[PDB]
Amino acid sequence: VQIVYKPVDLSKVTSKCGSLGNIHHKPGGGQVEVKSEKLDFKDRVQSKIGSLDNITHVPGGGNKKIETHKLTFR
Amino acid sequence: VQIVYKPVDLSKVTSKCGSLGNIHHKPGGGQVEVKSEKLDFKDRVQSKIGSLDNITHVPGGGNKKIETHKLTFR
Amino acid sequence: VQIVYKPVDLSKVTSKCGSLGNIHHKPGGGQVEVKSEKLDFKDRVQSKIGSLDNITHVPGGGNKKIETHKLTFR
Amino acid sequence: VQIVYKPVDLSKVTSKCGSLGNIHHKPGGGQVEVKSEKLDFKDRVQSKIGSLDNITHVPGGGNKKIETHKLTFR
Amino acid sequence: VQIVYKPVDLSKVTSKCGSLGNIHHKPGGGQVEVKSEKLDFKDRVQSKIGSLDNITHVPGGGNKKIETHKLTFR
Amino acid sequence: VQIVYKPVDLSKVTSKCGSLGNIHHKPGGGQVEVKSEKLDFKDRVQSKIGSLDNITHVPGGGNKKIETHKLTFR
Amino acid sequence: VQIVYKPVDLSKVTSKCGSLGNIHHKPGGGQVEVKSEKLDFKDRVQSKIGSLDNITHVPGGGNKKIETHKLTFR
Amino acid sequence: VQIVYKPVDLSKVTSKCGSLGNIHHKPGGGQVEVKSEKLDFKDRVQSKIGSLDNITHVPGGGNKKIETHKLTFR
Amino acid sequence: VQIVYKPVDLSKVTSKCGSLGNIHHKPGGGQVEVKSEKLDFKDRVQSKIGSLDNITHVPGGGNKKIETHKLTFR
Ligand SMILES: [Cl-]
Ligand SMILES: [Cl-]
Ligand SMILES: [Cl-]
Ligand SMILES: [Cl-]
Ligand SMILES: [Cl-]
Ligand SMILES: [Cl-]
Ligand SMILES: [Cl-]
Ligand SMILES: [Cl-]
Ligand SMILES: [Cl-]
Ligand SMILES: [Cl-]
Ligand SMILES: [Cl-]
Ligand SMILES: [Cl-]
Ligand SMILES: [Cl-]
Ligand SMILES: [Cl-]
Ligand SMILES: [Cl-]
Ligand SMILES: [Cl-]
Ligand SMILES: [Cl-]
Ligand SMILES: [Cl-]
Ligand SMILES: [K+]
Ligand SMILES: [K+]
Ligand SMILES: [K+]
Ligand SMILES: [K+]
Ligand SMILES: [K+]
Ligand SMILES: [K+]
Ligand SMILES: [K+]
Ligand SMILES: [K+]
Ligand SMILES: [K+]
Ligand SMILES: [K+]
Ligand SMILES: [K+]
Ligand SMILES: [K+]
Ligand SMILES: [K+]
Ligand SMILES: [K+]
Ligand SMILES: [K+]
Ligand SMILES: [K+]
Ligand SMILES: [K+]
Ligand SMILES: [K+]
Repeated sequence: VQIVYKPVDLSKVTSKCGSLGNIHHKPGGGQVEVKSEKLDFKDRVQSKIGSLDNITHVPGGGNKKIETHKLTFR
Repeated sequence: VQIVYKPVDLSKVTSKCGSLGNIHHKPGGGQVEVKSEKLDFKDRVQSKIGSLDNITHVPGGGNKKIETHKLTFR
Repeated sequence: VQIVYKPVDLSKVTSKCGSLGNIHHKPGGGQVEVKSEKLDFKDRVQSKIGSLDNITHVPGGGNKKIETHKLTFR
Repeated sequence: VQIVYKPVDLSKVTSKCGSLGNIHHKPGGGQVEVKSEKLDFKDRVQSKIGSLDNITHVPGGGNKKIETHKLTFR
Repeated sequence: VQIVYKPVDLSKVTSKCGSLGNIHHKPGGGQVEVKSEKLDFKDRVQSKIGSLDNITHVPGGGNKKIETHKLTFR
Repeated sequence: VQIVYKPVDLSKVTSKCGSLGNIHHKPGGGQVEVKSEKLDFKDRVQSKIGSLDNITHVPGGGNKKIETHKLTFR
Repeated sequence: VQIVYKPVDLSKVTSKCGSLGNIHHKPGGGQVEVKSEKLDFKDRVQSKIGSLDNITHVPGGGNKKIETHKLTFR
Repeated sequence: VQIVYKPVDLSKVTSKCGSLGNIHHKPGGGQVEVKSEKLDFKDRVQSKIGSLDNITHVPGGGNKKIETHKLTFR
Repeated sequence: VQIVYKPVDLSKVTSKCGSLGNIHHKPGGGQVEVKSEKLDFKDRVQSKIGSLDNITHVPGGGNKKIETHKLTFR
């Protein structure tokens, strides 16, 4: 047999942005009171009380190309 | 047999933006009171009490191409 | 046999935007009181009490192309 | 004689309020013209002409208990 | 004689408030003209002309107990 | 004689407030014209013309207990 | 001959104003589409297409006196 | 001959203003599309397409006197 | 002959202003598209496309007196 795997990719993933910015975070915490007695946990606990967790992600591009190729015999 | 896998991709994924910005987050926490007694958890707990969790994602592009190619024999 | 897989993709996915922005988030928490006694949980718990969870996603483009190609023999 | 003054006070005077606020005072003065000639005052004068006197009293509670106890011999 | 003054006070005067605020005063003065000629005052004068006198009293509680106790012989 | 003055006070005067604030004063003066001729005052004068007198009192509690006790013989 | 040009001008042109203001211009453009083909103009053209042309003239006085005096011999 | 040109001007052009201001211009453009083909102009063109031309003239007085005097022989 | 040109000017052009100000310009551009082909101009062109031309003139007085005097023989 003759098997030819010859895909052609000339594709563009592209951005232009002029000005990127002017982002202001001023979150304000509240008043939090937690009273706990006789609590049983048998498994994992993720707990957050009054926290101000922030992610700022501001890439000038942030473009992505995911591409996958296989030729496969089982 | 003769088997030919020859797909052609000339595709564009493209953006232009002039000005990207002027984003203001000013969330204010409230008043939170939690009283807990004799609670049993047999399995995983995710808990958040009065927290101000933020994600800001501002890519100048943020374009994506996902593409997948297979030739396969079982 | 002769089998030929020759699709051609000339496709455009495109945006133009002049100004993107002027976004203001000012949520205010209320008054929350929770009293809990003698609760049993046999399975996973997700709880949020008075939290101000925010996601701000503002891509200048945010366009996507998903494509899949297979030639397959079983 | 035996005289016993033994009153018992277990009284509650109580408030709960969630949010107290959003008060806007925007009074605008008019046009006032006063012309006075040959006036005699023999006694105290309180005069106000075109004034914008304000009291804003906004207690979160503002509850009161007044109590009086006497045992008295003349 | 035996005279016993033994009053018992276990009284509560109490408040809870969540959020207290958002008070705006924007009073605007008018046009005031006063012309006075040959006025005689024999006694005290309080005068206010076009003034914007303000009191803002915003106690988070502002609760009060006034109590008076006497045992008296004349 | 036997005279016993033994009053018992276990009384509470109490407040809780979460957030206290966000108070804005922007009073604006008007136009005031005062013309005075041949005025006689024989006694005290309090005068205010076009003034913007302000008191801001914002105690987090502002609770008060006034209590008075006497045992008296004349 | 004796010729005398002796006019006397004692004239007042006067204004009093207390507060002049509180002017808000918020015009919004609509949608305008103009398609033009094979037009000949032999003479001057003044054209405006979707413009938001504004004059704000707010003199505190803005009073005027125009006067003319001539004595003339031909 | 005797010719006397002796006009007397004692005239007042006068203003009083207390407060002059509080002027807000917030005009917004719309959507303008102009398509032009084969247009001939033999003479001057003034054109404005989607412009937000503004004049703000706010003189505290802005009063004027124009006066003209001639004695003339031809 | 005797010719006398003796005009008398004791005239006032006058202003008083207390407060002059609080002027805000926030004009916003819209969306302008212009497409032109085969246009002929034989004379001057003044063109403005999508511009935000501003004049702010705020003189504290801005009063003017124009006065002209002639004695003339031809
Ligand atoms: Cl909170
Ligand atoms: Cl916990
Ligand atoms: Cl908090
Ligand atoms: Cl809350
Ligand atoms: Cl919990
Ligand atoms: Cl829970
Ligand atoms: Cl009076
Ligand atoms: Cl008034
Ligand atoms: Cl006033
Ligand atoms: Cl008076
Ligand atoms: Cl004033
Ligand atoms: Cl006075
Ligand atoms: Cl035209
Ligand atoms: Cl328009
Ligand atoms: Cl426009
Ligand atoms: Cl044109
Ligand atoms: Cl042009
Ligand atoms: Cl524009
Ligand atoms: K909080
Ligand atoms: K907990
Ligand atoms: K905990
Ligand atoms: K909250
Ligand atoms: K809980
Ligand atoms: K809440
Ligand atoms: K007033
Ligand atoms: K008076
Ligand atoms: K005033
Ligand atoms: K007075
Ligand atoms: K005075
Ligand atoms: K004033
Ligand atoms: K427009
Ligand atoms: K045109
Ligand atoms: K425009
Ligand atoms: K044009
Ligand atoms: K042009
Ligand atoms: K523009």
